[PDB]
Amino acid sequence: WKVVEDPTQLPYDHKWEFPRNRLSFGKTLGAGAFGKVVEATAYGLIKSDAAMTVAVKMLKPSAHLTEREALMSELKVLSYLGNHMNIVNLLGACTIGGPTLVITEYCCYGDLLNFLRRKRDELALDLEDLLSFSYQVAKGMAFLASKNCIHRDLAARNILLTHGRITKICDFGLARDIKNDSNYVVKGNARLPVKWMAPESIFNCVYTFESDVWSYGIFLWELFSLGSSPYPGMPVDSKFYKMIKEGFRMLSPEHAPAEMYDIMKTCWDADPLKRPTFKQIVQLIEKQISEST
Ligand SMILES: C[C@@H](Nc1cncc(-c2cnc3ccccn23)c1)c1ccc(N2CCCC2)nc1
Repeated sequence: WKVVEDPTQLPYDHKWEFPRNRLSFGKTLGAGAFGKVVEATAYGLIKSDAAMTVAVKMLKPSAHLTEREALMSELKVLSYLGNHMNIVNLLGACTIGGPTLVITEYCCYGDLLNFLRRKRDELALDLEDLLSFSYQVAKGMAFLASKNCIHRDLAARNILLTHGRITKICDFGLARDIKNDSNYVVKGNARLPVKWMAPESIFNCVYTFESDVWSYGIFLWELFSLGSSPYPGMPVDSKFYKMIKEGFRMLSPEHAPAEMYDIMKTCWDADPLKRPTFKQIVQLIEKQISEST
């Protein structure tokens, strides 16, 4: 991510310092080449001494100094952002006594992408459920933009679903295998989620709040498609780069309401400045949520 007008400039509040000995590691939730997320049990974290379930992000012994300092920066940013209902909230850290361990909220229903594909043909997902995730993810992204922060990888895979059908925006990062995930394309220097990126991001590497809105539009698409891959069954080749720059967008999903598709259209505008802000999107989804009463 970015902290636009530095992650190392951010300070570390030692109020998050939690001891390694009060964590009990369990089922590995996510795993990448240098890091992974583990579902651990933190004895005495919120209450005085009451056990709770957390997701501890950590690295494998194969991660070196840049990868380790990337994790300390991840931690500093989360500490800064603080709390929001619709983000995977930082619960504490272990920085002293060993390697970096970033202890965060655990979302029991895993990611939204796999949840949607499971729900695609334990409770049925209706239109009100999908509209809720639109509003919730929009609110969380509006809060990220509010704290002058930019995700750079907003997708249904990087959105988790917890109890009470609450979507929380997260980032696996080093904790996901970009090698085998075919949604990440090689670009001669690194692997990027091309299908979810804006033109300035693809052709200029300009990662601004505005580009995070095109990515949000791509999320709206897979959300309303109940899991479908953006530009499905399609290879991410040079032929792909032409029609996108031309102005070719995705067709409306079989379940997407009319107002929602208009939102994907303005998000998918060629001009990054003529795109809705995350705060304005909240008001539009609020409108459609009241219209349904
Ligand atoms: C530190 C990191 N922890 C994390 C990352 N990804 C997913 C989970 C996770 C929680 N529960 C489950 C269950 C199943 C699978 C995964 N998980 C936890 C993190 C990284 C960025 C982050 N944010 C918040 C502002 C934008 C990015 N929040 C948190």
